[PDB]
Amino acid sequence: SLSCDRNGICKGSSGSLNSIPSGLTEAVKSLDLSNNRITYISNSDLQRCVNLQALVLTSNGINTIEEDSFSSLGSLEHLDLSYNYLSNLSSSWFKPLSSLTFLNLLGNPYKTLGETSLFSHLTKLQILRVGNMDTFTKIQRKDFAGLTFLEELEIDASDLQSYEPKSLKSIQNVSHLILHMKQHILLLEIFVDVTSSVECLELRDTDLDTFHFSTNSLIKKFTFRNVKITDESLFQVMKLLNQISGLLELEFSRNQLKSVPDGIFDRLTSLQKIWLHTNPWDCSCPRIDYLSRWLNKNSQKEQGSAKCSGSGKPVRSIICP
Ligand SMILES: *[C@@H]1O[C@H](CO)[C@@H](O)[C@H](O)[C@H]1NC(C)=O
Repeated sequence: SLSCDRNGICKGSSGSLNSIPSGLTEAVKSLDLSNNRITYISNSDLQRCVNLQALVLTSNGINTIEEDSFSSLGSLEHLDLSYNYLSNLSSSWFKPLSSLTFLNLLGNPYKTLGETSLFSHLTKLQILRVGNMDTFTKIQRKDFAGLTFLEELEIDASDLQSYEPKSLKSIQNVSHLILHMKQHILLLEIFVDVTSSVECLELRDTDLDTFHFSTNSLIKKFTFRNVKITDESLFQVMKLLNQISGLLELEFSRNQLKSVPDGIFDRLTSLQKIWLHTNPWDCSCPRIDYLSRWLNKNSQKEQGSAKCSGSGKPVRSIICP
């Protein structure tokens, strides 16, 4: 069914709706129909909701949205179409939504964002999430056109195969950029386009085997999550990090790290904080000597407490002769 409170906040509580409820009026201020069985949105469904501020359609089976389905939604600020079955995106959907501050299109099976810029006029957008884990393979220069200031941009480009240079270059500022990408071949391509516009960069799922590194970066924090790394690739990645003059925070937690090359952190003189926890550190002595000693010398940098595999003792508590 669909229950609305006195304030116009409506929710599709039970998962049984086969389509958007009929008869919605100008009184509806929020519509959350997540986890239902909607598969199609027609032009008339939301035609009277001129005061709708949030539309959440997460996890439905939507595969078709008629061209002008959102025409009357000029008051819309939050739109979530995440995890549906949209194989292609239409710029006409976003044309009437200039007030948007949050847009989530994550989890839909589209290969690219389309042949037409989708966000050219979303001048108030703060959070944008696009991509998917298995089908998204290309990023084009026309994507993101129009976007100048963003608080958070999340791109799941797990299967990214192509990246048109300067695609991300047009955005003047992005506070937090999260990039999911399995391969590293396009990493430096993307890096040069965002080094001067991103404050916090987060790289997820990347296989860094065989990665090699050979300006005025403004990145202040770099986070790695679920990346595949080794002493050799960590050294190459550090060559890149060593070049970021103002790098203040480095998050290396959750990357299945077992060790680090001796002296790996010696050139990060401007670093203020480092995260090394949630990693199965091999605290056998010869191997862990550098890291244990480094944590004690730079006693104020570690955030959280890195622990040893097996014993679970703090890495900094290990002393090798
Ligand atoms: C998406 O649009 C492209 C270009 O028209 C088309 O080739 C593709 O089949 C569409 N995806 C599907 C199957 O919905």
